[PDB]
Amino acid sequence: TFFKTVYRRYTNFAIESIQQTINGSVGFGNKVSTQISRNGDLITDIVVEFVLTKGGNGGTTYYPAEELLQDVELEIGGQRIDKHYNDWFRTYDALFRMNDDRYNYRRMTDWVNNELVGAQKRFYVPLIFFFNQTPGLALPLIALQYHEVKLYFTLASQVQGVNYNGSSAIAGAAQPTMSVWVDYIFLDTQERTRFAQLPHEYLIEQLQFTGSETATPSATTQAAQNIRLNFNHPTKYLAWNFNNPTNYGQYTALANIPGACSGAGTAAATVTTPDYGNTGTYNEQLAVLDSAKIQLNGQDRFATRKGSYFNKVQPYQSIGGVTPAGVYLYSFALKPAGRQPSGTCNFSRIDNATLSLTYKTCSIDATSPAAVLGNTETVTANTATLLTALNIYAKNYNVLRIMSGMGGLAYAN
Amino acid sequence: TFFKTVYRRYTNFAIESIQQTINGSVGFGNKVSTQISRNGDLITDIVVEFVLTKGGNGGTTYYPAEELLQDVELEIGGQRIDKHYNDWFRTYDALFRMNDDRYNYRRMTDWVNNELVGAQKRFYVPLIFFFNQTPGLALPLIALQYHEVKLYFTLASQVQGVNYNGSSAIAGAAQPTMSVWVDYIFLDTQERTRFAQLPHEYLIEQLQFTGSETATPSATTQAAQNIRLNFNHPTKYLAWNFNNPTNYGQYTALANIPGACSGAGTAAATVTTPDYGNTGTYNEQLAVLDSAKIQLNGQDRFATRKGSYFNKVQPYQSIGGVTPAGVYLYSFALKPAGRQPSGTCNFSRIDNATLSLTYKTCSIDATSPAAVLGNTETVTANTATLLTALNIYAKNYNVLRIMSGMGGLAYAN
Amino acid sequence: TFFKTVYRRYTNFAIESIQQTINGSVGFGNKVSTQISRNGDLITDIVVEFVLTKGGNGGTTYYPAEELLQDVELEIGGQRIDKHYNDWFRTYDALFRMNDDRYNYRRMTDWVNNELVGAQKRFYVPLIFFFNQTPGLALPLIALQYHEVKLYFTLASQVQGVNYNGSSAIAGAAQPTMSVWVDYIFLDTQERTRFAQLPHEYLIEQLQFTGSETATPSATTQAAQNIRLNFNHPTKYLAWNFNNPTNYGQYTALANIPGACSGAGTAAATVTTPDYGNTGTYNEQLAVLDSAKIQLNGQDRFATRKGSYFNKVQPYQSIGGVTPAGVYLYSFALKPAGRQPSGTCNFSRIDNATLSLTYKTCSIDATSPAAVLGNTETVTANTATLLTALNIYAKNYNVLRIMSGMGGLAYAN
Repeated sequence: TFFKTVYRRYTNFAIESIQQTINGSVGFGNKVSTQISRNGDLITDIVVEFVLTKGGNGGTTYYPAEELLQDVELEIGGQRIDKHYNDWFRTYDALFRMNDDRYNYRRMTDWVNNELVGAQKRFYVPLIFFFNQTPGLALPLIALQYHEVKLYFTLASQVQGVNYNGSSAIAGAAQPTMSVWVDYIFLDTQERTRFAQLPHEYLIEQLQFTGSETATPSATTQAAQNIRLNFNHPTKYLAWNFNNPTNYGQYTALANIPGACSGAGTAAATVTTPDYGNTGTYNEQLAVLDSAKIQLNGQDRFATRKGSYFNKVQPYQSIGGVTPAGVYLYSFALKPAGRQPSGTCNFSRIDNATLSLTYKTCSIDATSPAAVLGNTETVTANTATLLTALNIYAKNYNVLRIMSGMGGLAYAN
Repeated sequence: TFFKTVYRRYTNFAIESIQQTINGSVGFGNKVSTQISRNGDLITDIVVEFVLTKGGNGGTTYYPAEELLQDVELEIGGQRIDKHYNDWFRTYDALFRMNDDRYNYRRMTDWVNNELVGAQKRFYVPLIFFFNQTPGLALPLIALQYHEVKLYFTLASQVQGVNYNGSSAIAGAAQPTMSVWVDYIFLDTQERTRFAQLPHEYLIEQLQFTGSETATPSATTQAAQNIRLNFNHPTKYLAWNFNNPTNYGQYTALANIPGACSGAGTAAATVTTPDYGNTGTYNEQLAVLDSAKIQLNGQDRFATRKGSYFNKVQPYQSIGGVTPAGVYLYSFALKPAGRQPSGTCNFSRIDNATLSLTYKTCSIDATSPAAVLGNTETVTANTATLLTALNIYAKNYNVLRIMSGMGGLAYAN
Repeated sequence: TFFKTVYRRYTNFAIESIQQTINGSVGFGNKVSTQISRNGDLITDIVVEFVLTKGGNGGTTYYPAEELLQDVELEIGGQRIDKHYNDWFRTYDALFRMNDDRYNYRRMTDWVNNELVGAQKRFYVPLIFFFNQTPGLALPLIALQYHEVKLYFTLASQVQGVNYNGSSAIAGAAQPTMSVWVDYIFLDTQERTRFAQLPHEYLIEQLQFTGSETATPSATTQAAQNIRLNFNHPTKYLAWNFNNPTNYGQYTALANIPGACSGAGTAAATVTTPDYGNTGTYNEQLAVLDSAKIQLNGQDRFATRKGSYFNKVQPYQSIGGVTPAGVYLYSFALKPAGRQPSGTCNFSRIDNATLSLTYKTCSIDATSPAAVLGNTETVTANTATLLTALNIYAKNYNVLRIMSGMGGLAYAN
């Protein structure tokens, strides 16, 4: 029946977001850390609060608060459970976040109101480890009595529009201010007792990353390249991008098209500098990578598909939102964004895995709007040569076993 | 298995939207009502149809059809079950509605096509009581044989862009036309019989509201204020806003910034009048409230967080969409928008509850774009002094017991 | 409990998108087909890849790749299971797709980056038959050993902005390139065995369509018209539109308003030609149809509601997104977009079904912005006379029984 719902009764509880103590000196390029205080029984969400001051004007910022959090390592009992990166967040956002939620995330990560020089704002960078994504995986502190739960952060040294303008330091730039808040759940005795005495097993996810250098060519392009993928465990999907390390989230070539370069379509237009505030694009014409395929033990896991296939279709068929050009996906799961496992590939059972790539023939004059807006599928702007860093990510499952006051991962890979 | 779904068979039924009889004289500032006719077995959605005629041009309207429905009281058997308000709808929309659905809601509530003077449109204001939100809570008329189900509406007297322009009545303004439609479900004998003989219990939600006056100060601002919260029952969350009663949904200070005031960035720019069509904003810089915390029996339910935390993070962590600046949320539930209860705080078990507030130091020259777009976290436009009304809402659960032809609420608070 | 989720273990499997062989000569106006190759055990998604070259500039294209796929027939064992159309996709998109997903779909179907003449892109048109929408209905090839699974496509002859400009062929226009890819699931022995030996039953959906000619009148308009609806089976909903066959997705009247006609609000403005790139609108003022009701065996299935009710409210109450003006919906289901049946009307049990229509009185001067942006609910632009084709669609359920190596539909209607 659709007209008489029977809601179920749950275990009584309470939530409180409690401030953490940050060990170390907060400031650009500094390594700082935190040992989660043992206030509640379980912990869920974790937010990093940053206070920054703008150094330029409209469109001079691009996810500053996000880039600021260069790395985040989650360690339990001295053991590293997972580690995220600056570029992972950007990629995660481009892939799995969407619509108003995604816009809210940008409001939390940078200036989106045309703010000017001197504007000071509060930023919120929500962590995304296994227990930060589902209360069903809430980390049980009351069960990790002899194990310390720690987070290790590394703050970027240069952040465009805050600290620097291109490669020129900005005078007067204020050192950032940081704060760490953790949400705790307080359980009622019944379940609290159960949590500290019984053994537990959690099916959690981890992030795997490998940075590589891209090829380049034009003219007789159709440059090629094979990357040996050294990943392990049952993997849900693969995500990768090609970015110019110089500019934070630049995953596509800079060009003389609106929102594609500093002062595009204008007399001041360049192609060396991006229109920071609008670094991302949906225009497939500005992304390298003509085709791609994955290979298992020397065999095609599937036939070659253009790079647009992994940017549009793979994301359409699963996680149905919209991904900016330059980010690619290949899912082994039916629902890669769902916590419930739905199809995986066990990499720790594959001797050889490879990502075979074929790039487009640059040759397009990035300074010409008519050349960029009016061209062929297999070519892109000569500016593509700057997309030198190839970042490949794999999201896998693992098992976290917690008993007798301590936890540990079932599989060490 | 993911490749062989077993759909379940349900109880046969039919839906029909049937027109209601409106008792009383329809017109601005009039109280009118309706006794639901006993056509079907259960009732779900309820829509109020309004026909209005524009009195100005582009951007002169702001959710007219919504504001028109000043109050709505749902009464059963002479007993008031719940009562919503003009400002609740605005707040509900800012918080729980999102994306295309939210845009569709605006299409149903006002002119969004740059329409001019004289444009006449059909508006649809969907009610949002417990049975209007889930067919699982469909109100069982066949079980309320001796109880009358009535709705009591109160129409606003002045609606900007329709009836008035600021405080100046608009000549020729047509009285509104109103219609009430209710969706009925017709059940097959099996279940119909079951519905009229067995006792029933419904876990429903109610709205609680308390209007208060705000503080103000600048210069040596950092004005403070504590509000005693008199709420009852297991509560899912708290939502509140500070608005200038003069302008319908103004939850933020007016300023000389695009979309922030009448003719902003222009020679005609003001700061006394809003850019009606664009009353809402995402810019945290224009909202009062620097920090806030809630207190139970003289103790901090949680540490103080800036007002941006309740506007961005609380909504990000639950109900993941995007909320305009000026609306705040503090959830006791994991999923405040879900009908299924997921965490509550029982206010009828708390002797003292308080909302402790600390405002920002206005001091900013609302007439200066460079002052508004380039400032500090703890200050806002001097225009903030107009946000004098503090509206606090609490959404709670209660039990509706229906038997022997009549219904009633389990807890009278 | 909300803090200890028990994920369920599933049947091991793998996915691979494999290219299909296209029988027949690919080219505008050609009929081509495909016999699905028997590579895997089950098949899910199916994508048609098209490579087209632009013939004009910004706003000269409107879902080209979508229109290109004029018809698609799914046949099993010589039997036609379902058949979709060009206009069904447009209507499906307007109704059930939404937000970022819907924008991604447009990226897959046409140029959205202001591309110019000569721009060549890769398009992806995802099929939407029963097994293309849910892996739970994956078509079991291993169980259809003696039945051929075939797809029959018909390519449009003229596609605005690619092949033609209005009715003028474009010289040099390249013939399209087409590719068909099917996703297969490879099952492990356990379940594979089970799939090829046990009888199966699938509750699937089909599309029903009937094209009719519209009435027209103005002045003493309020023209009327009744259409005998010849549909069959348990039907989830009805969807219909009035379009000018000349222009692909024109569901509304052309007018001298931004995005409503070629060069609107300009000296070059027309009203004979649409602003192709922006053919759709949300402005109810440009849609015909003043009111409507459905009738069963000579009786009102429900009271008459304005056309805006079926365009805004019906879609708001179910499938909550936003539908462009000109597309209408009347659902018999609680959740028409959900695969799980939730309310249906059995048309093969109704001797007479009728759609009663009443059009608006055109009379509005489509060339006048002040006339279009400032008018009454019961009138529209005189241009409405061009919306001559009435397309009515009904989505129903049926049963696909598969055993002994062959499949067939339970009900032949």
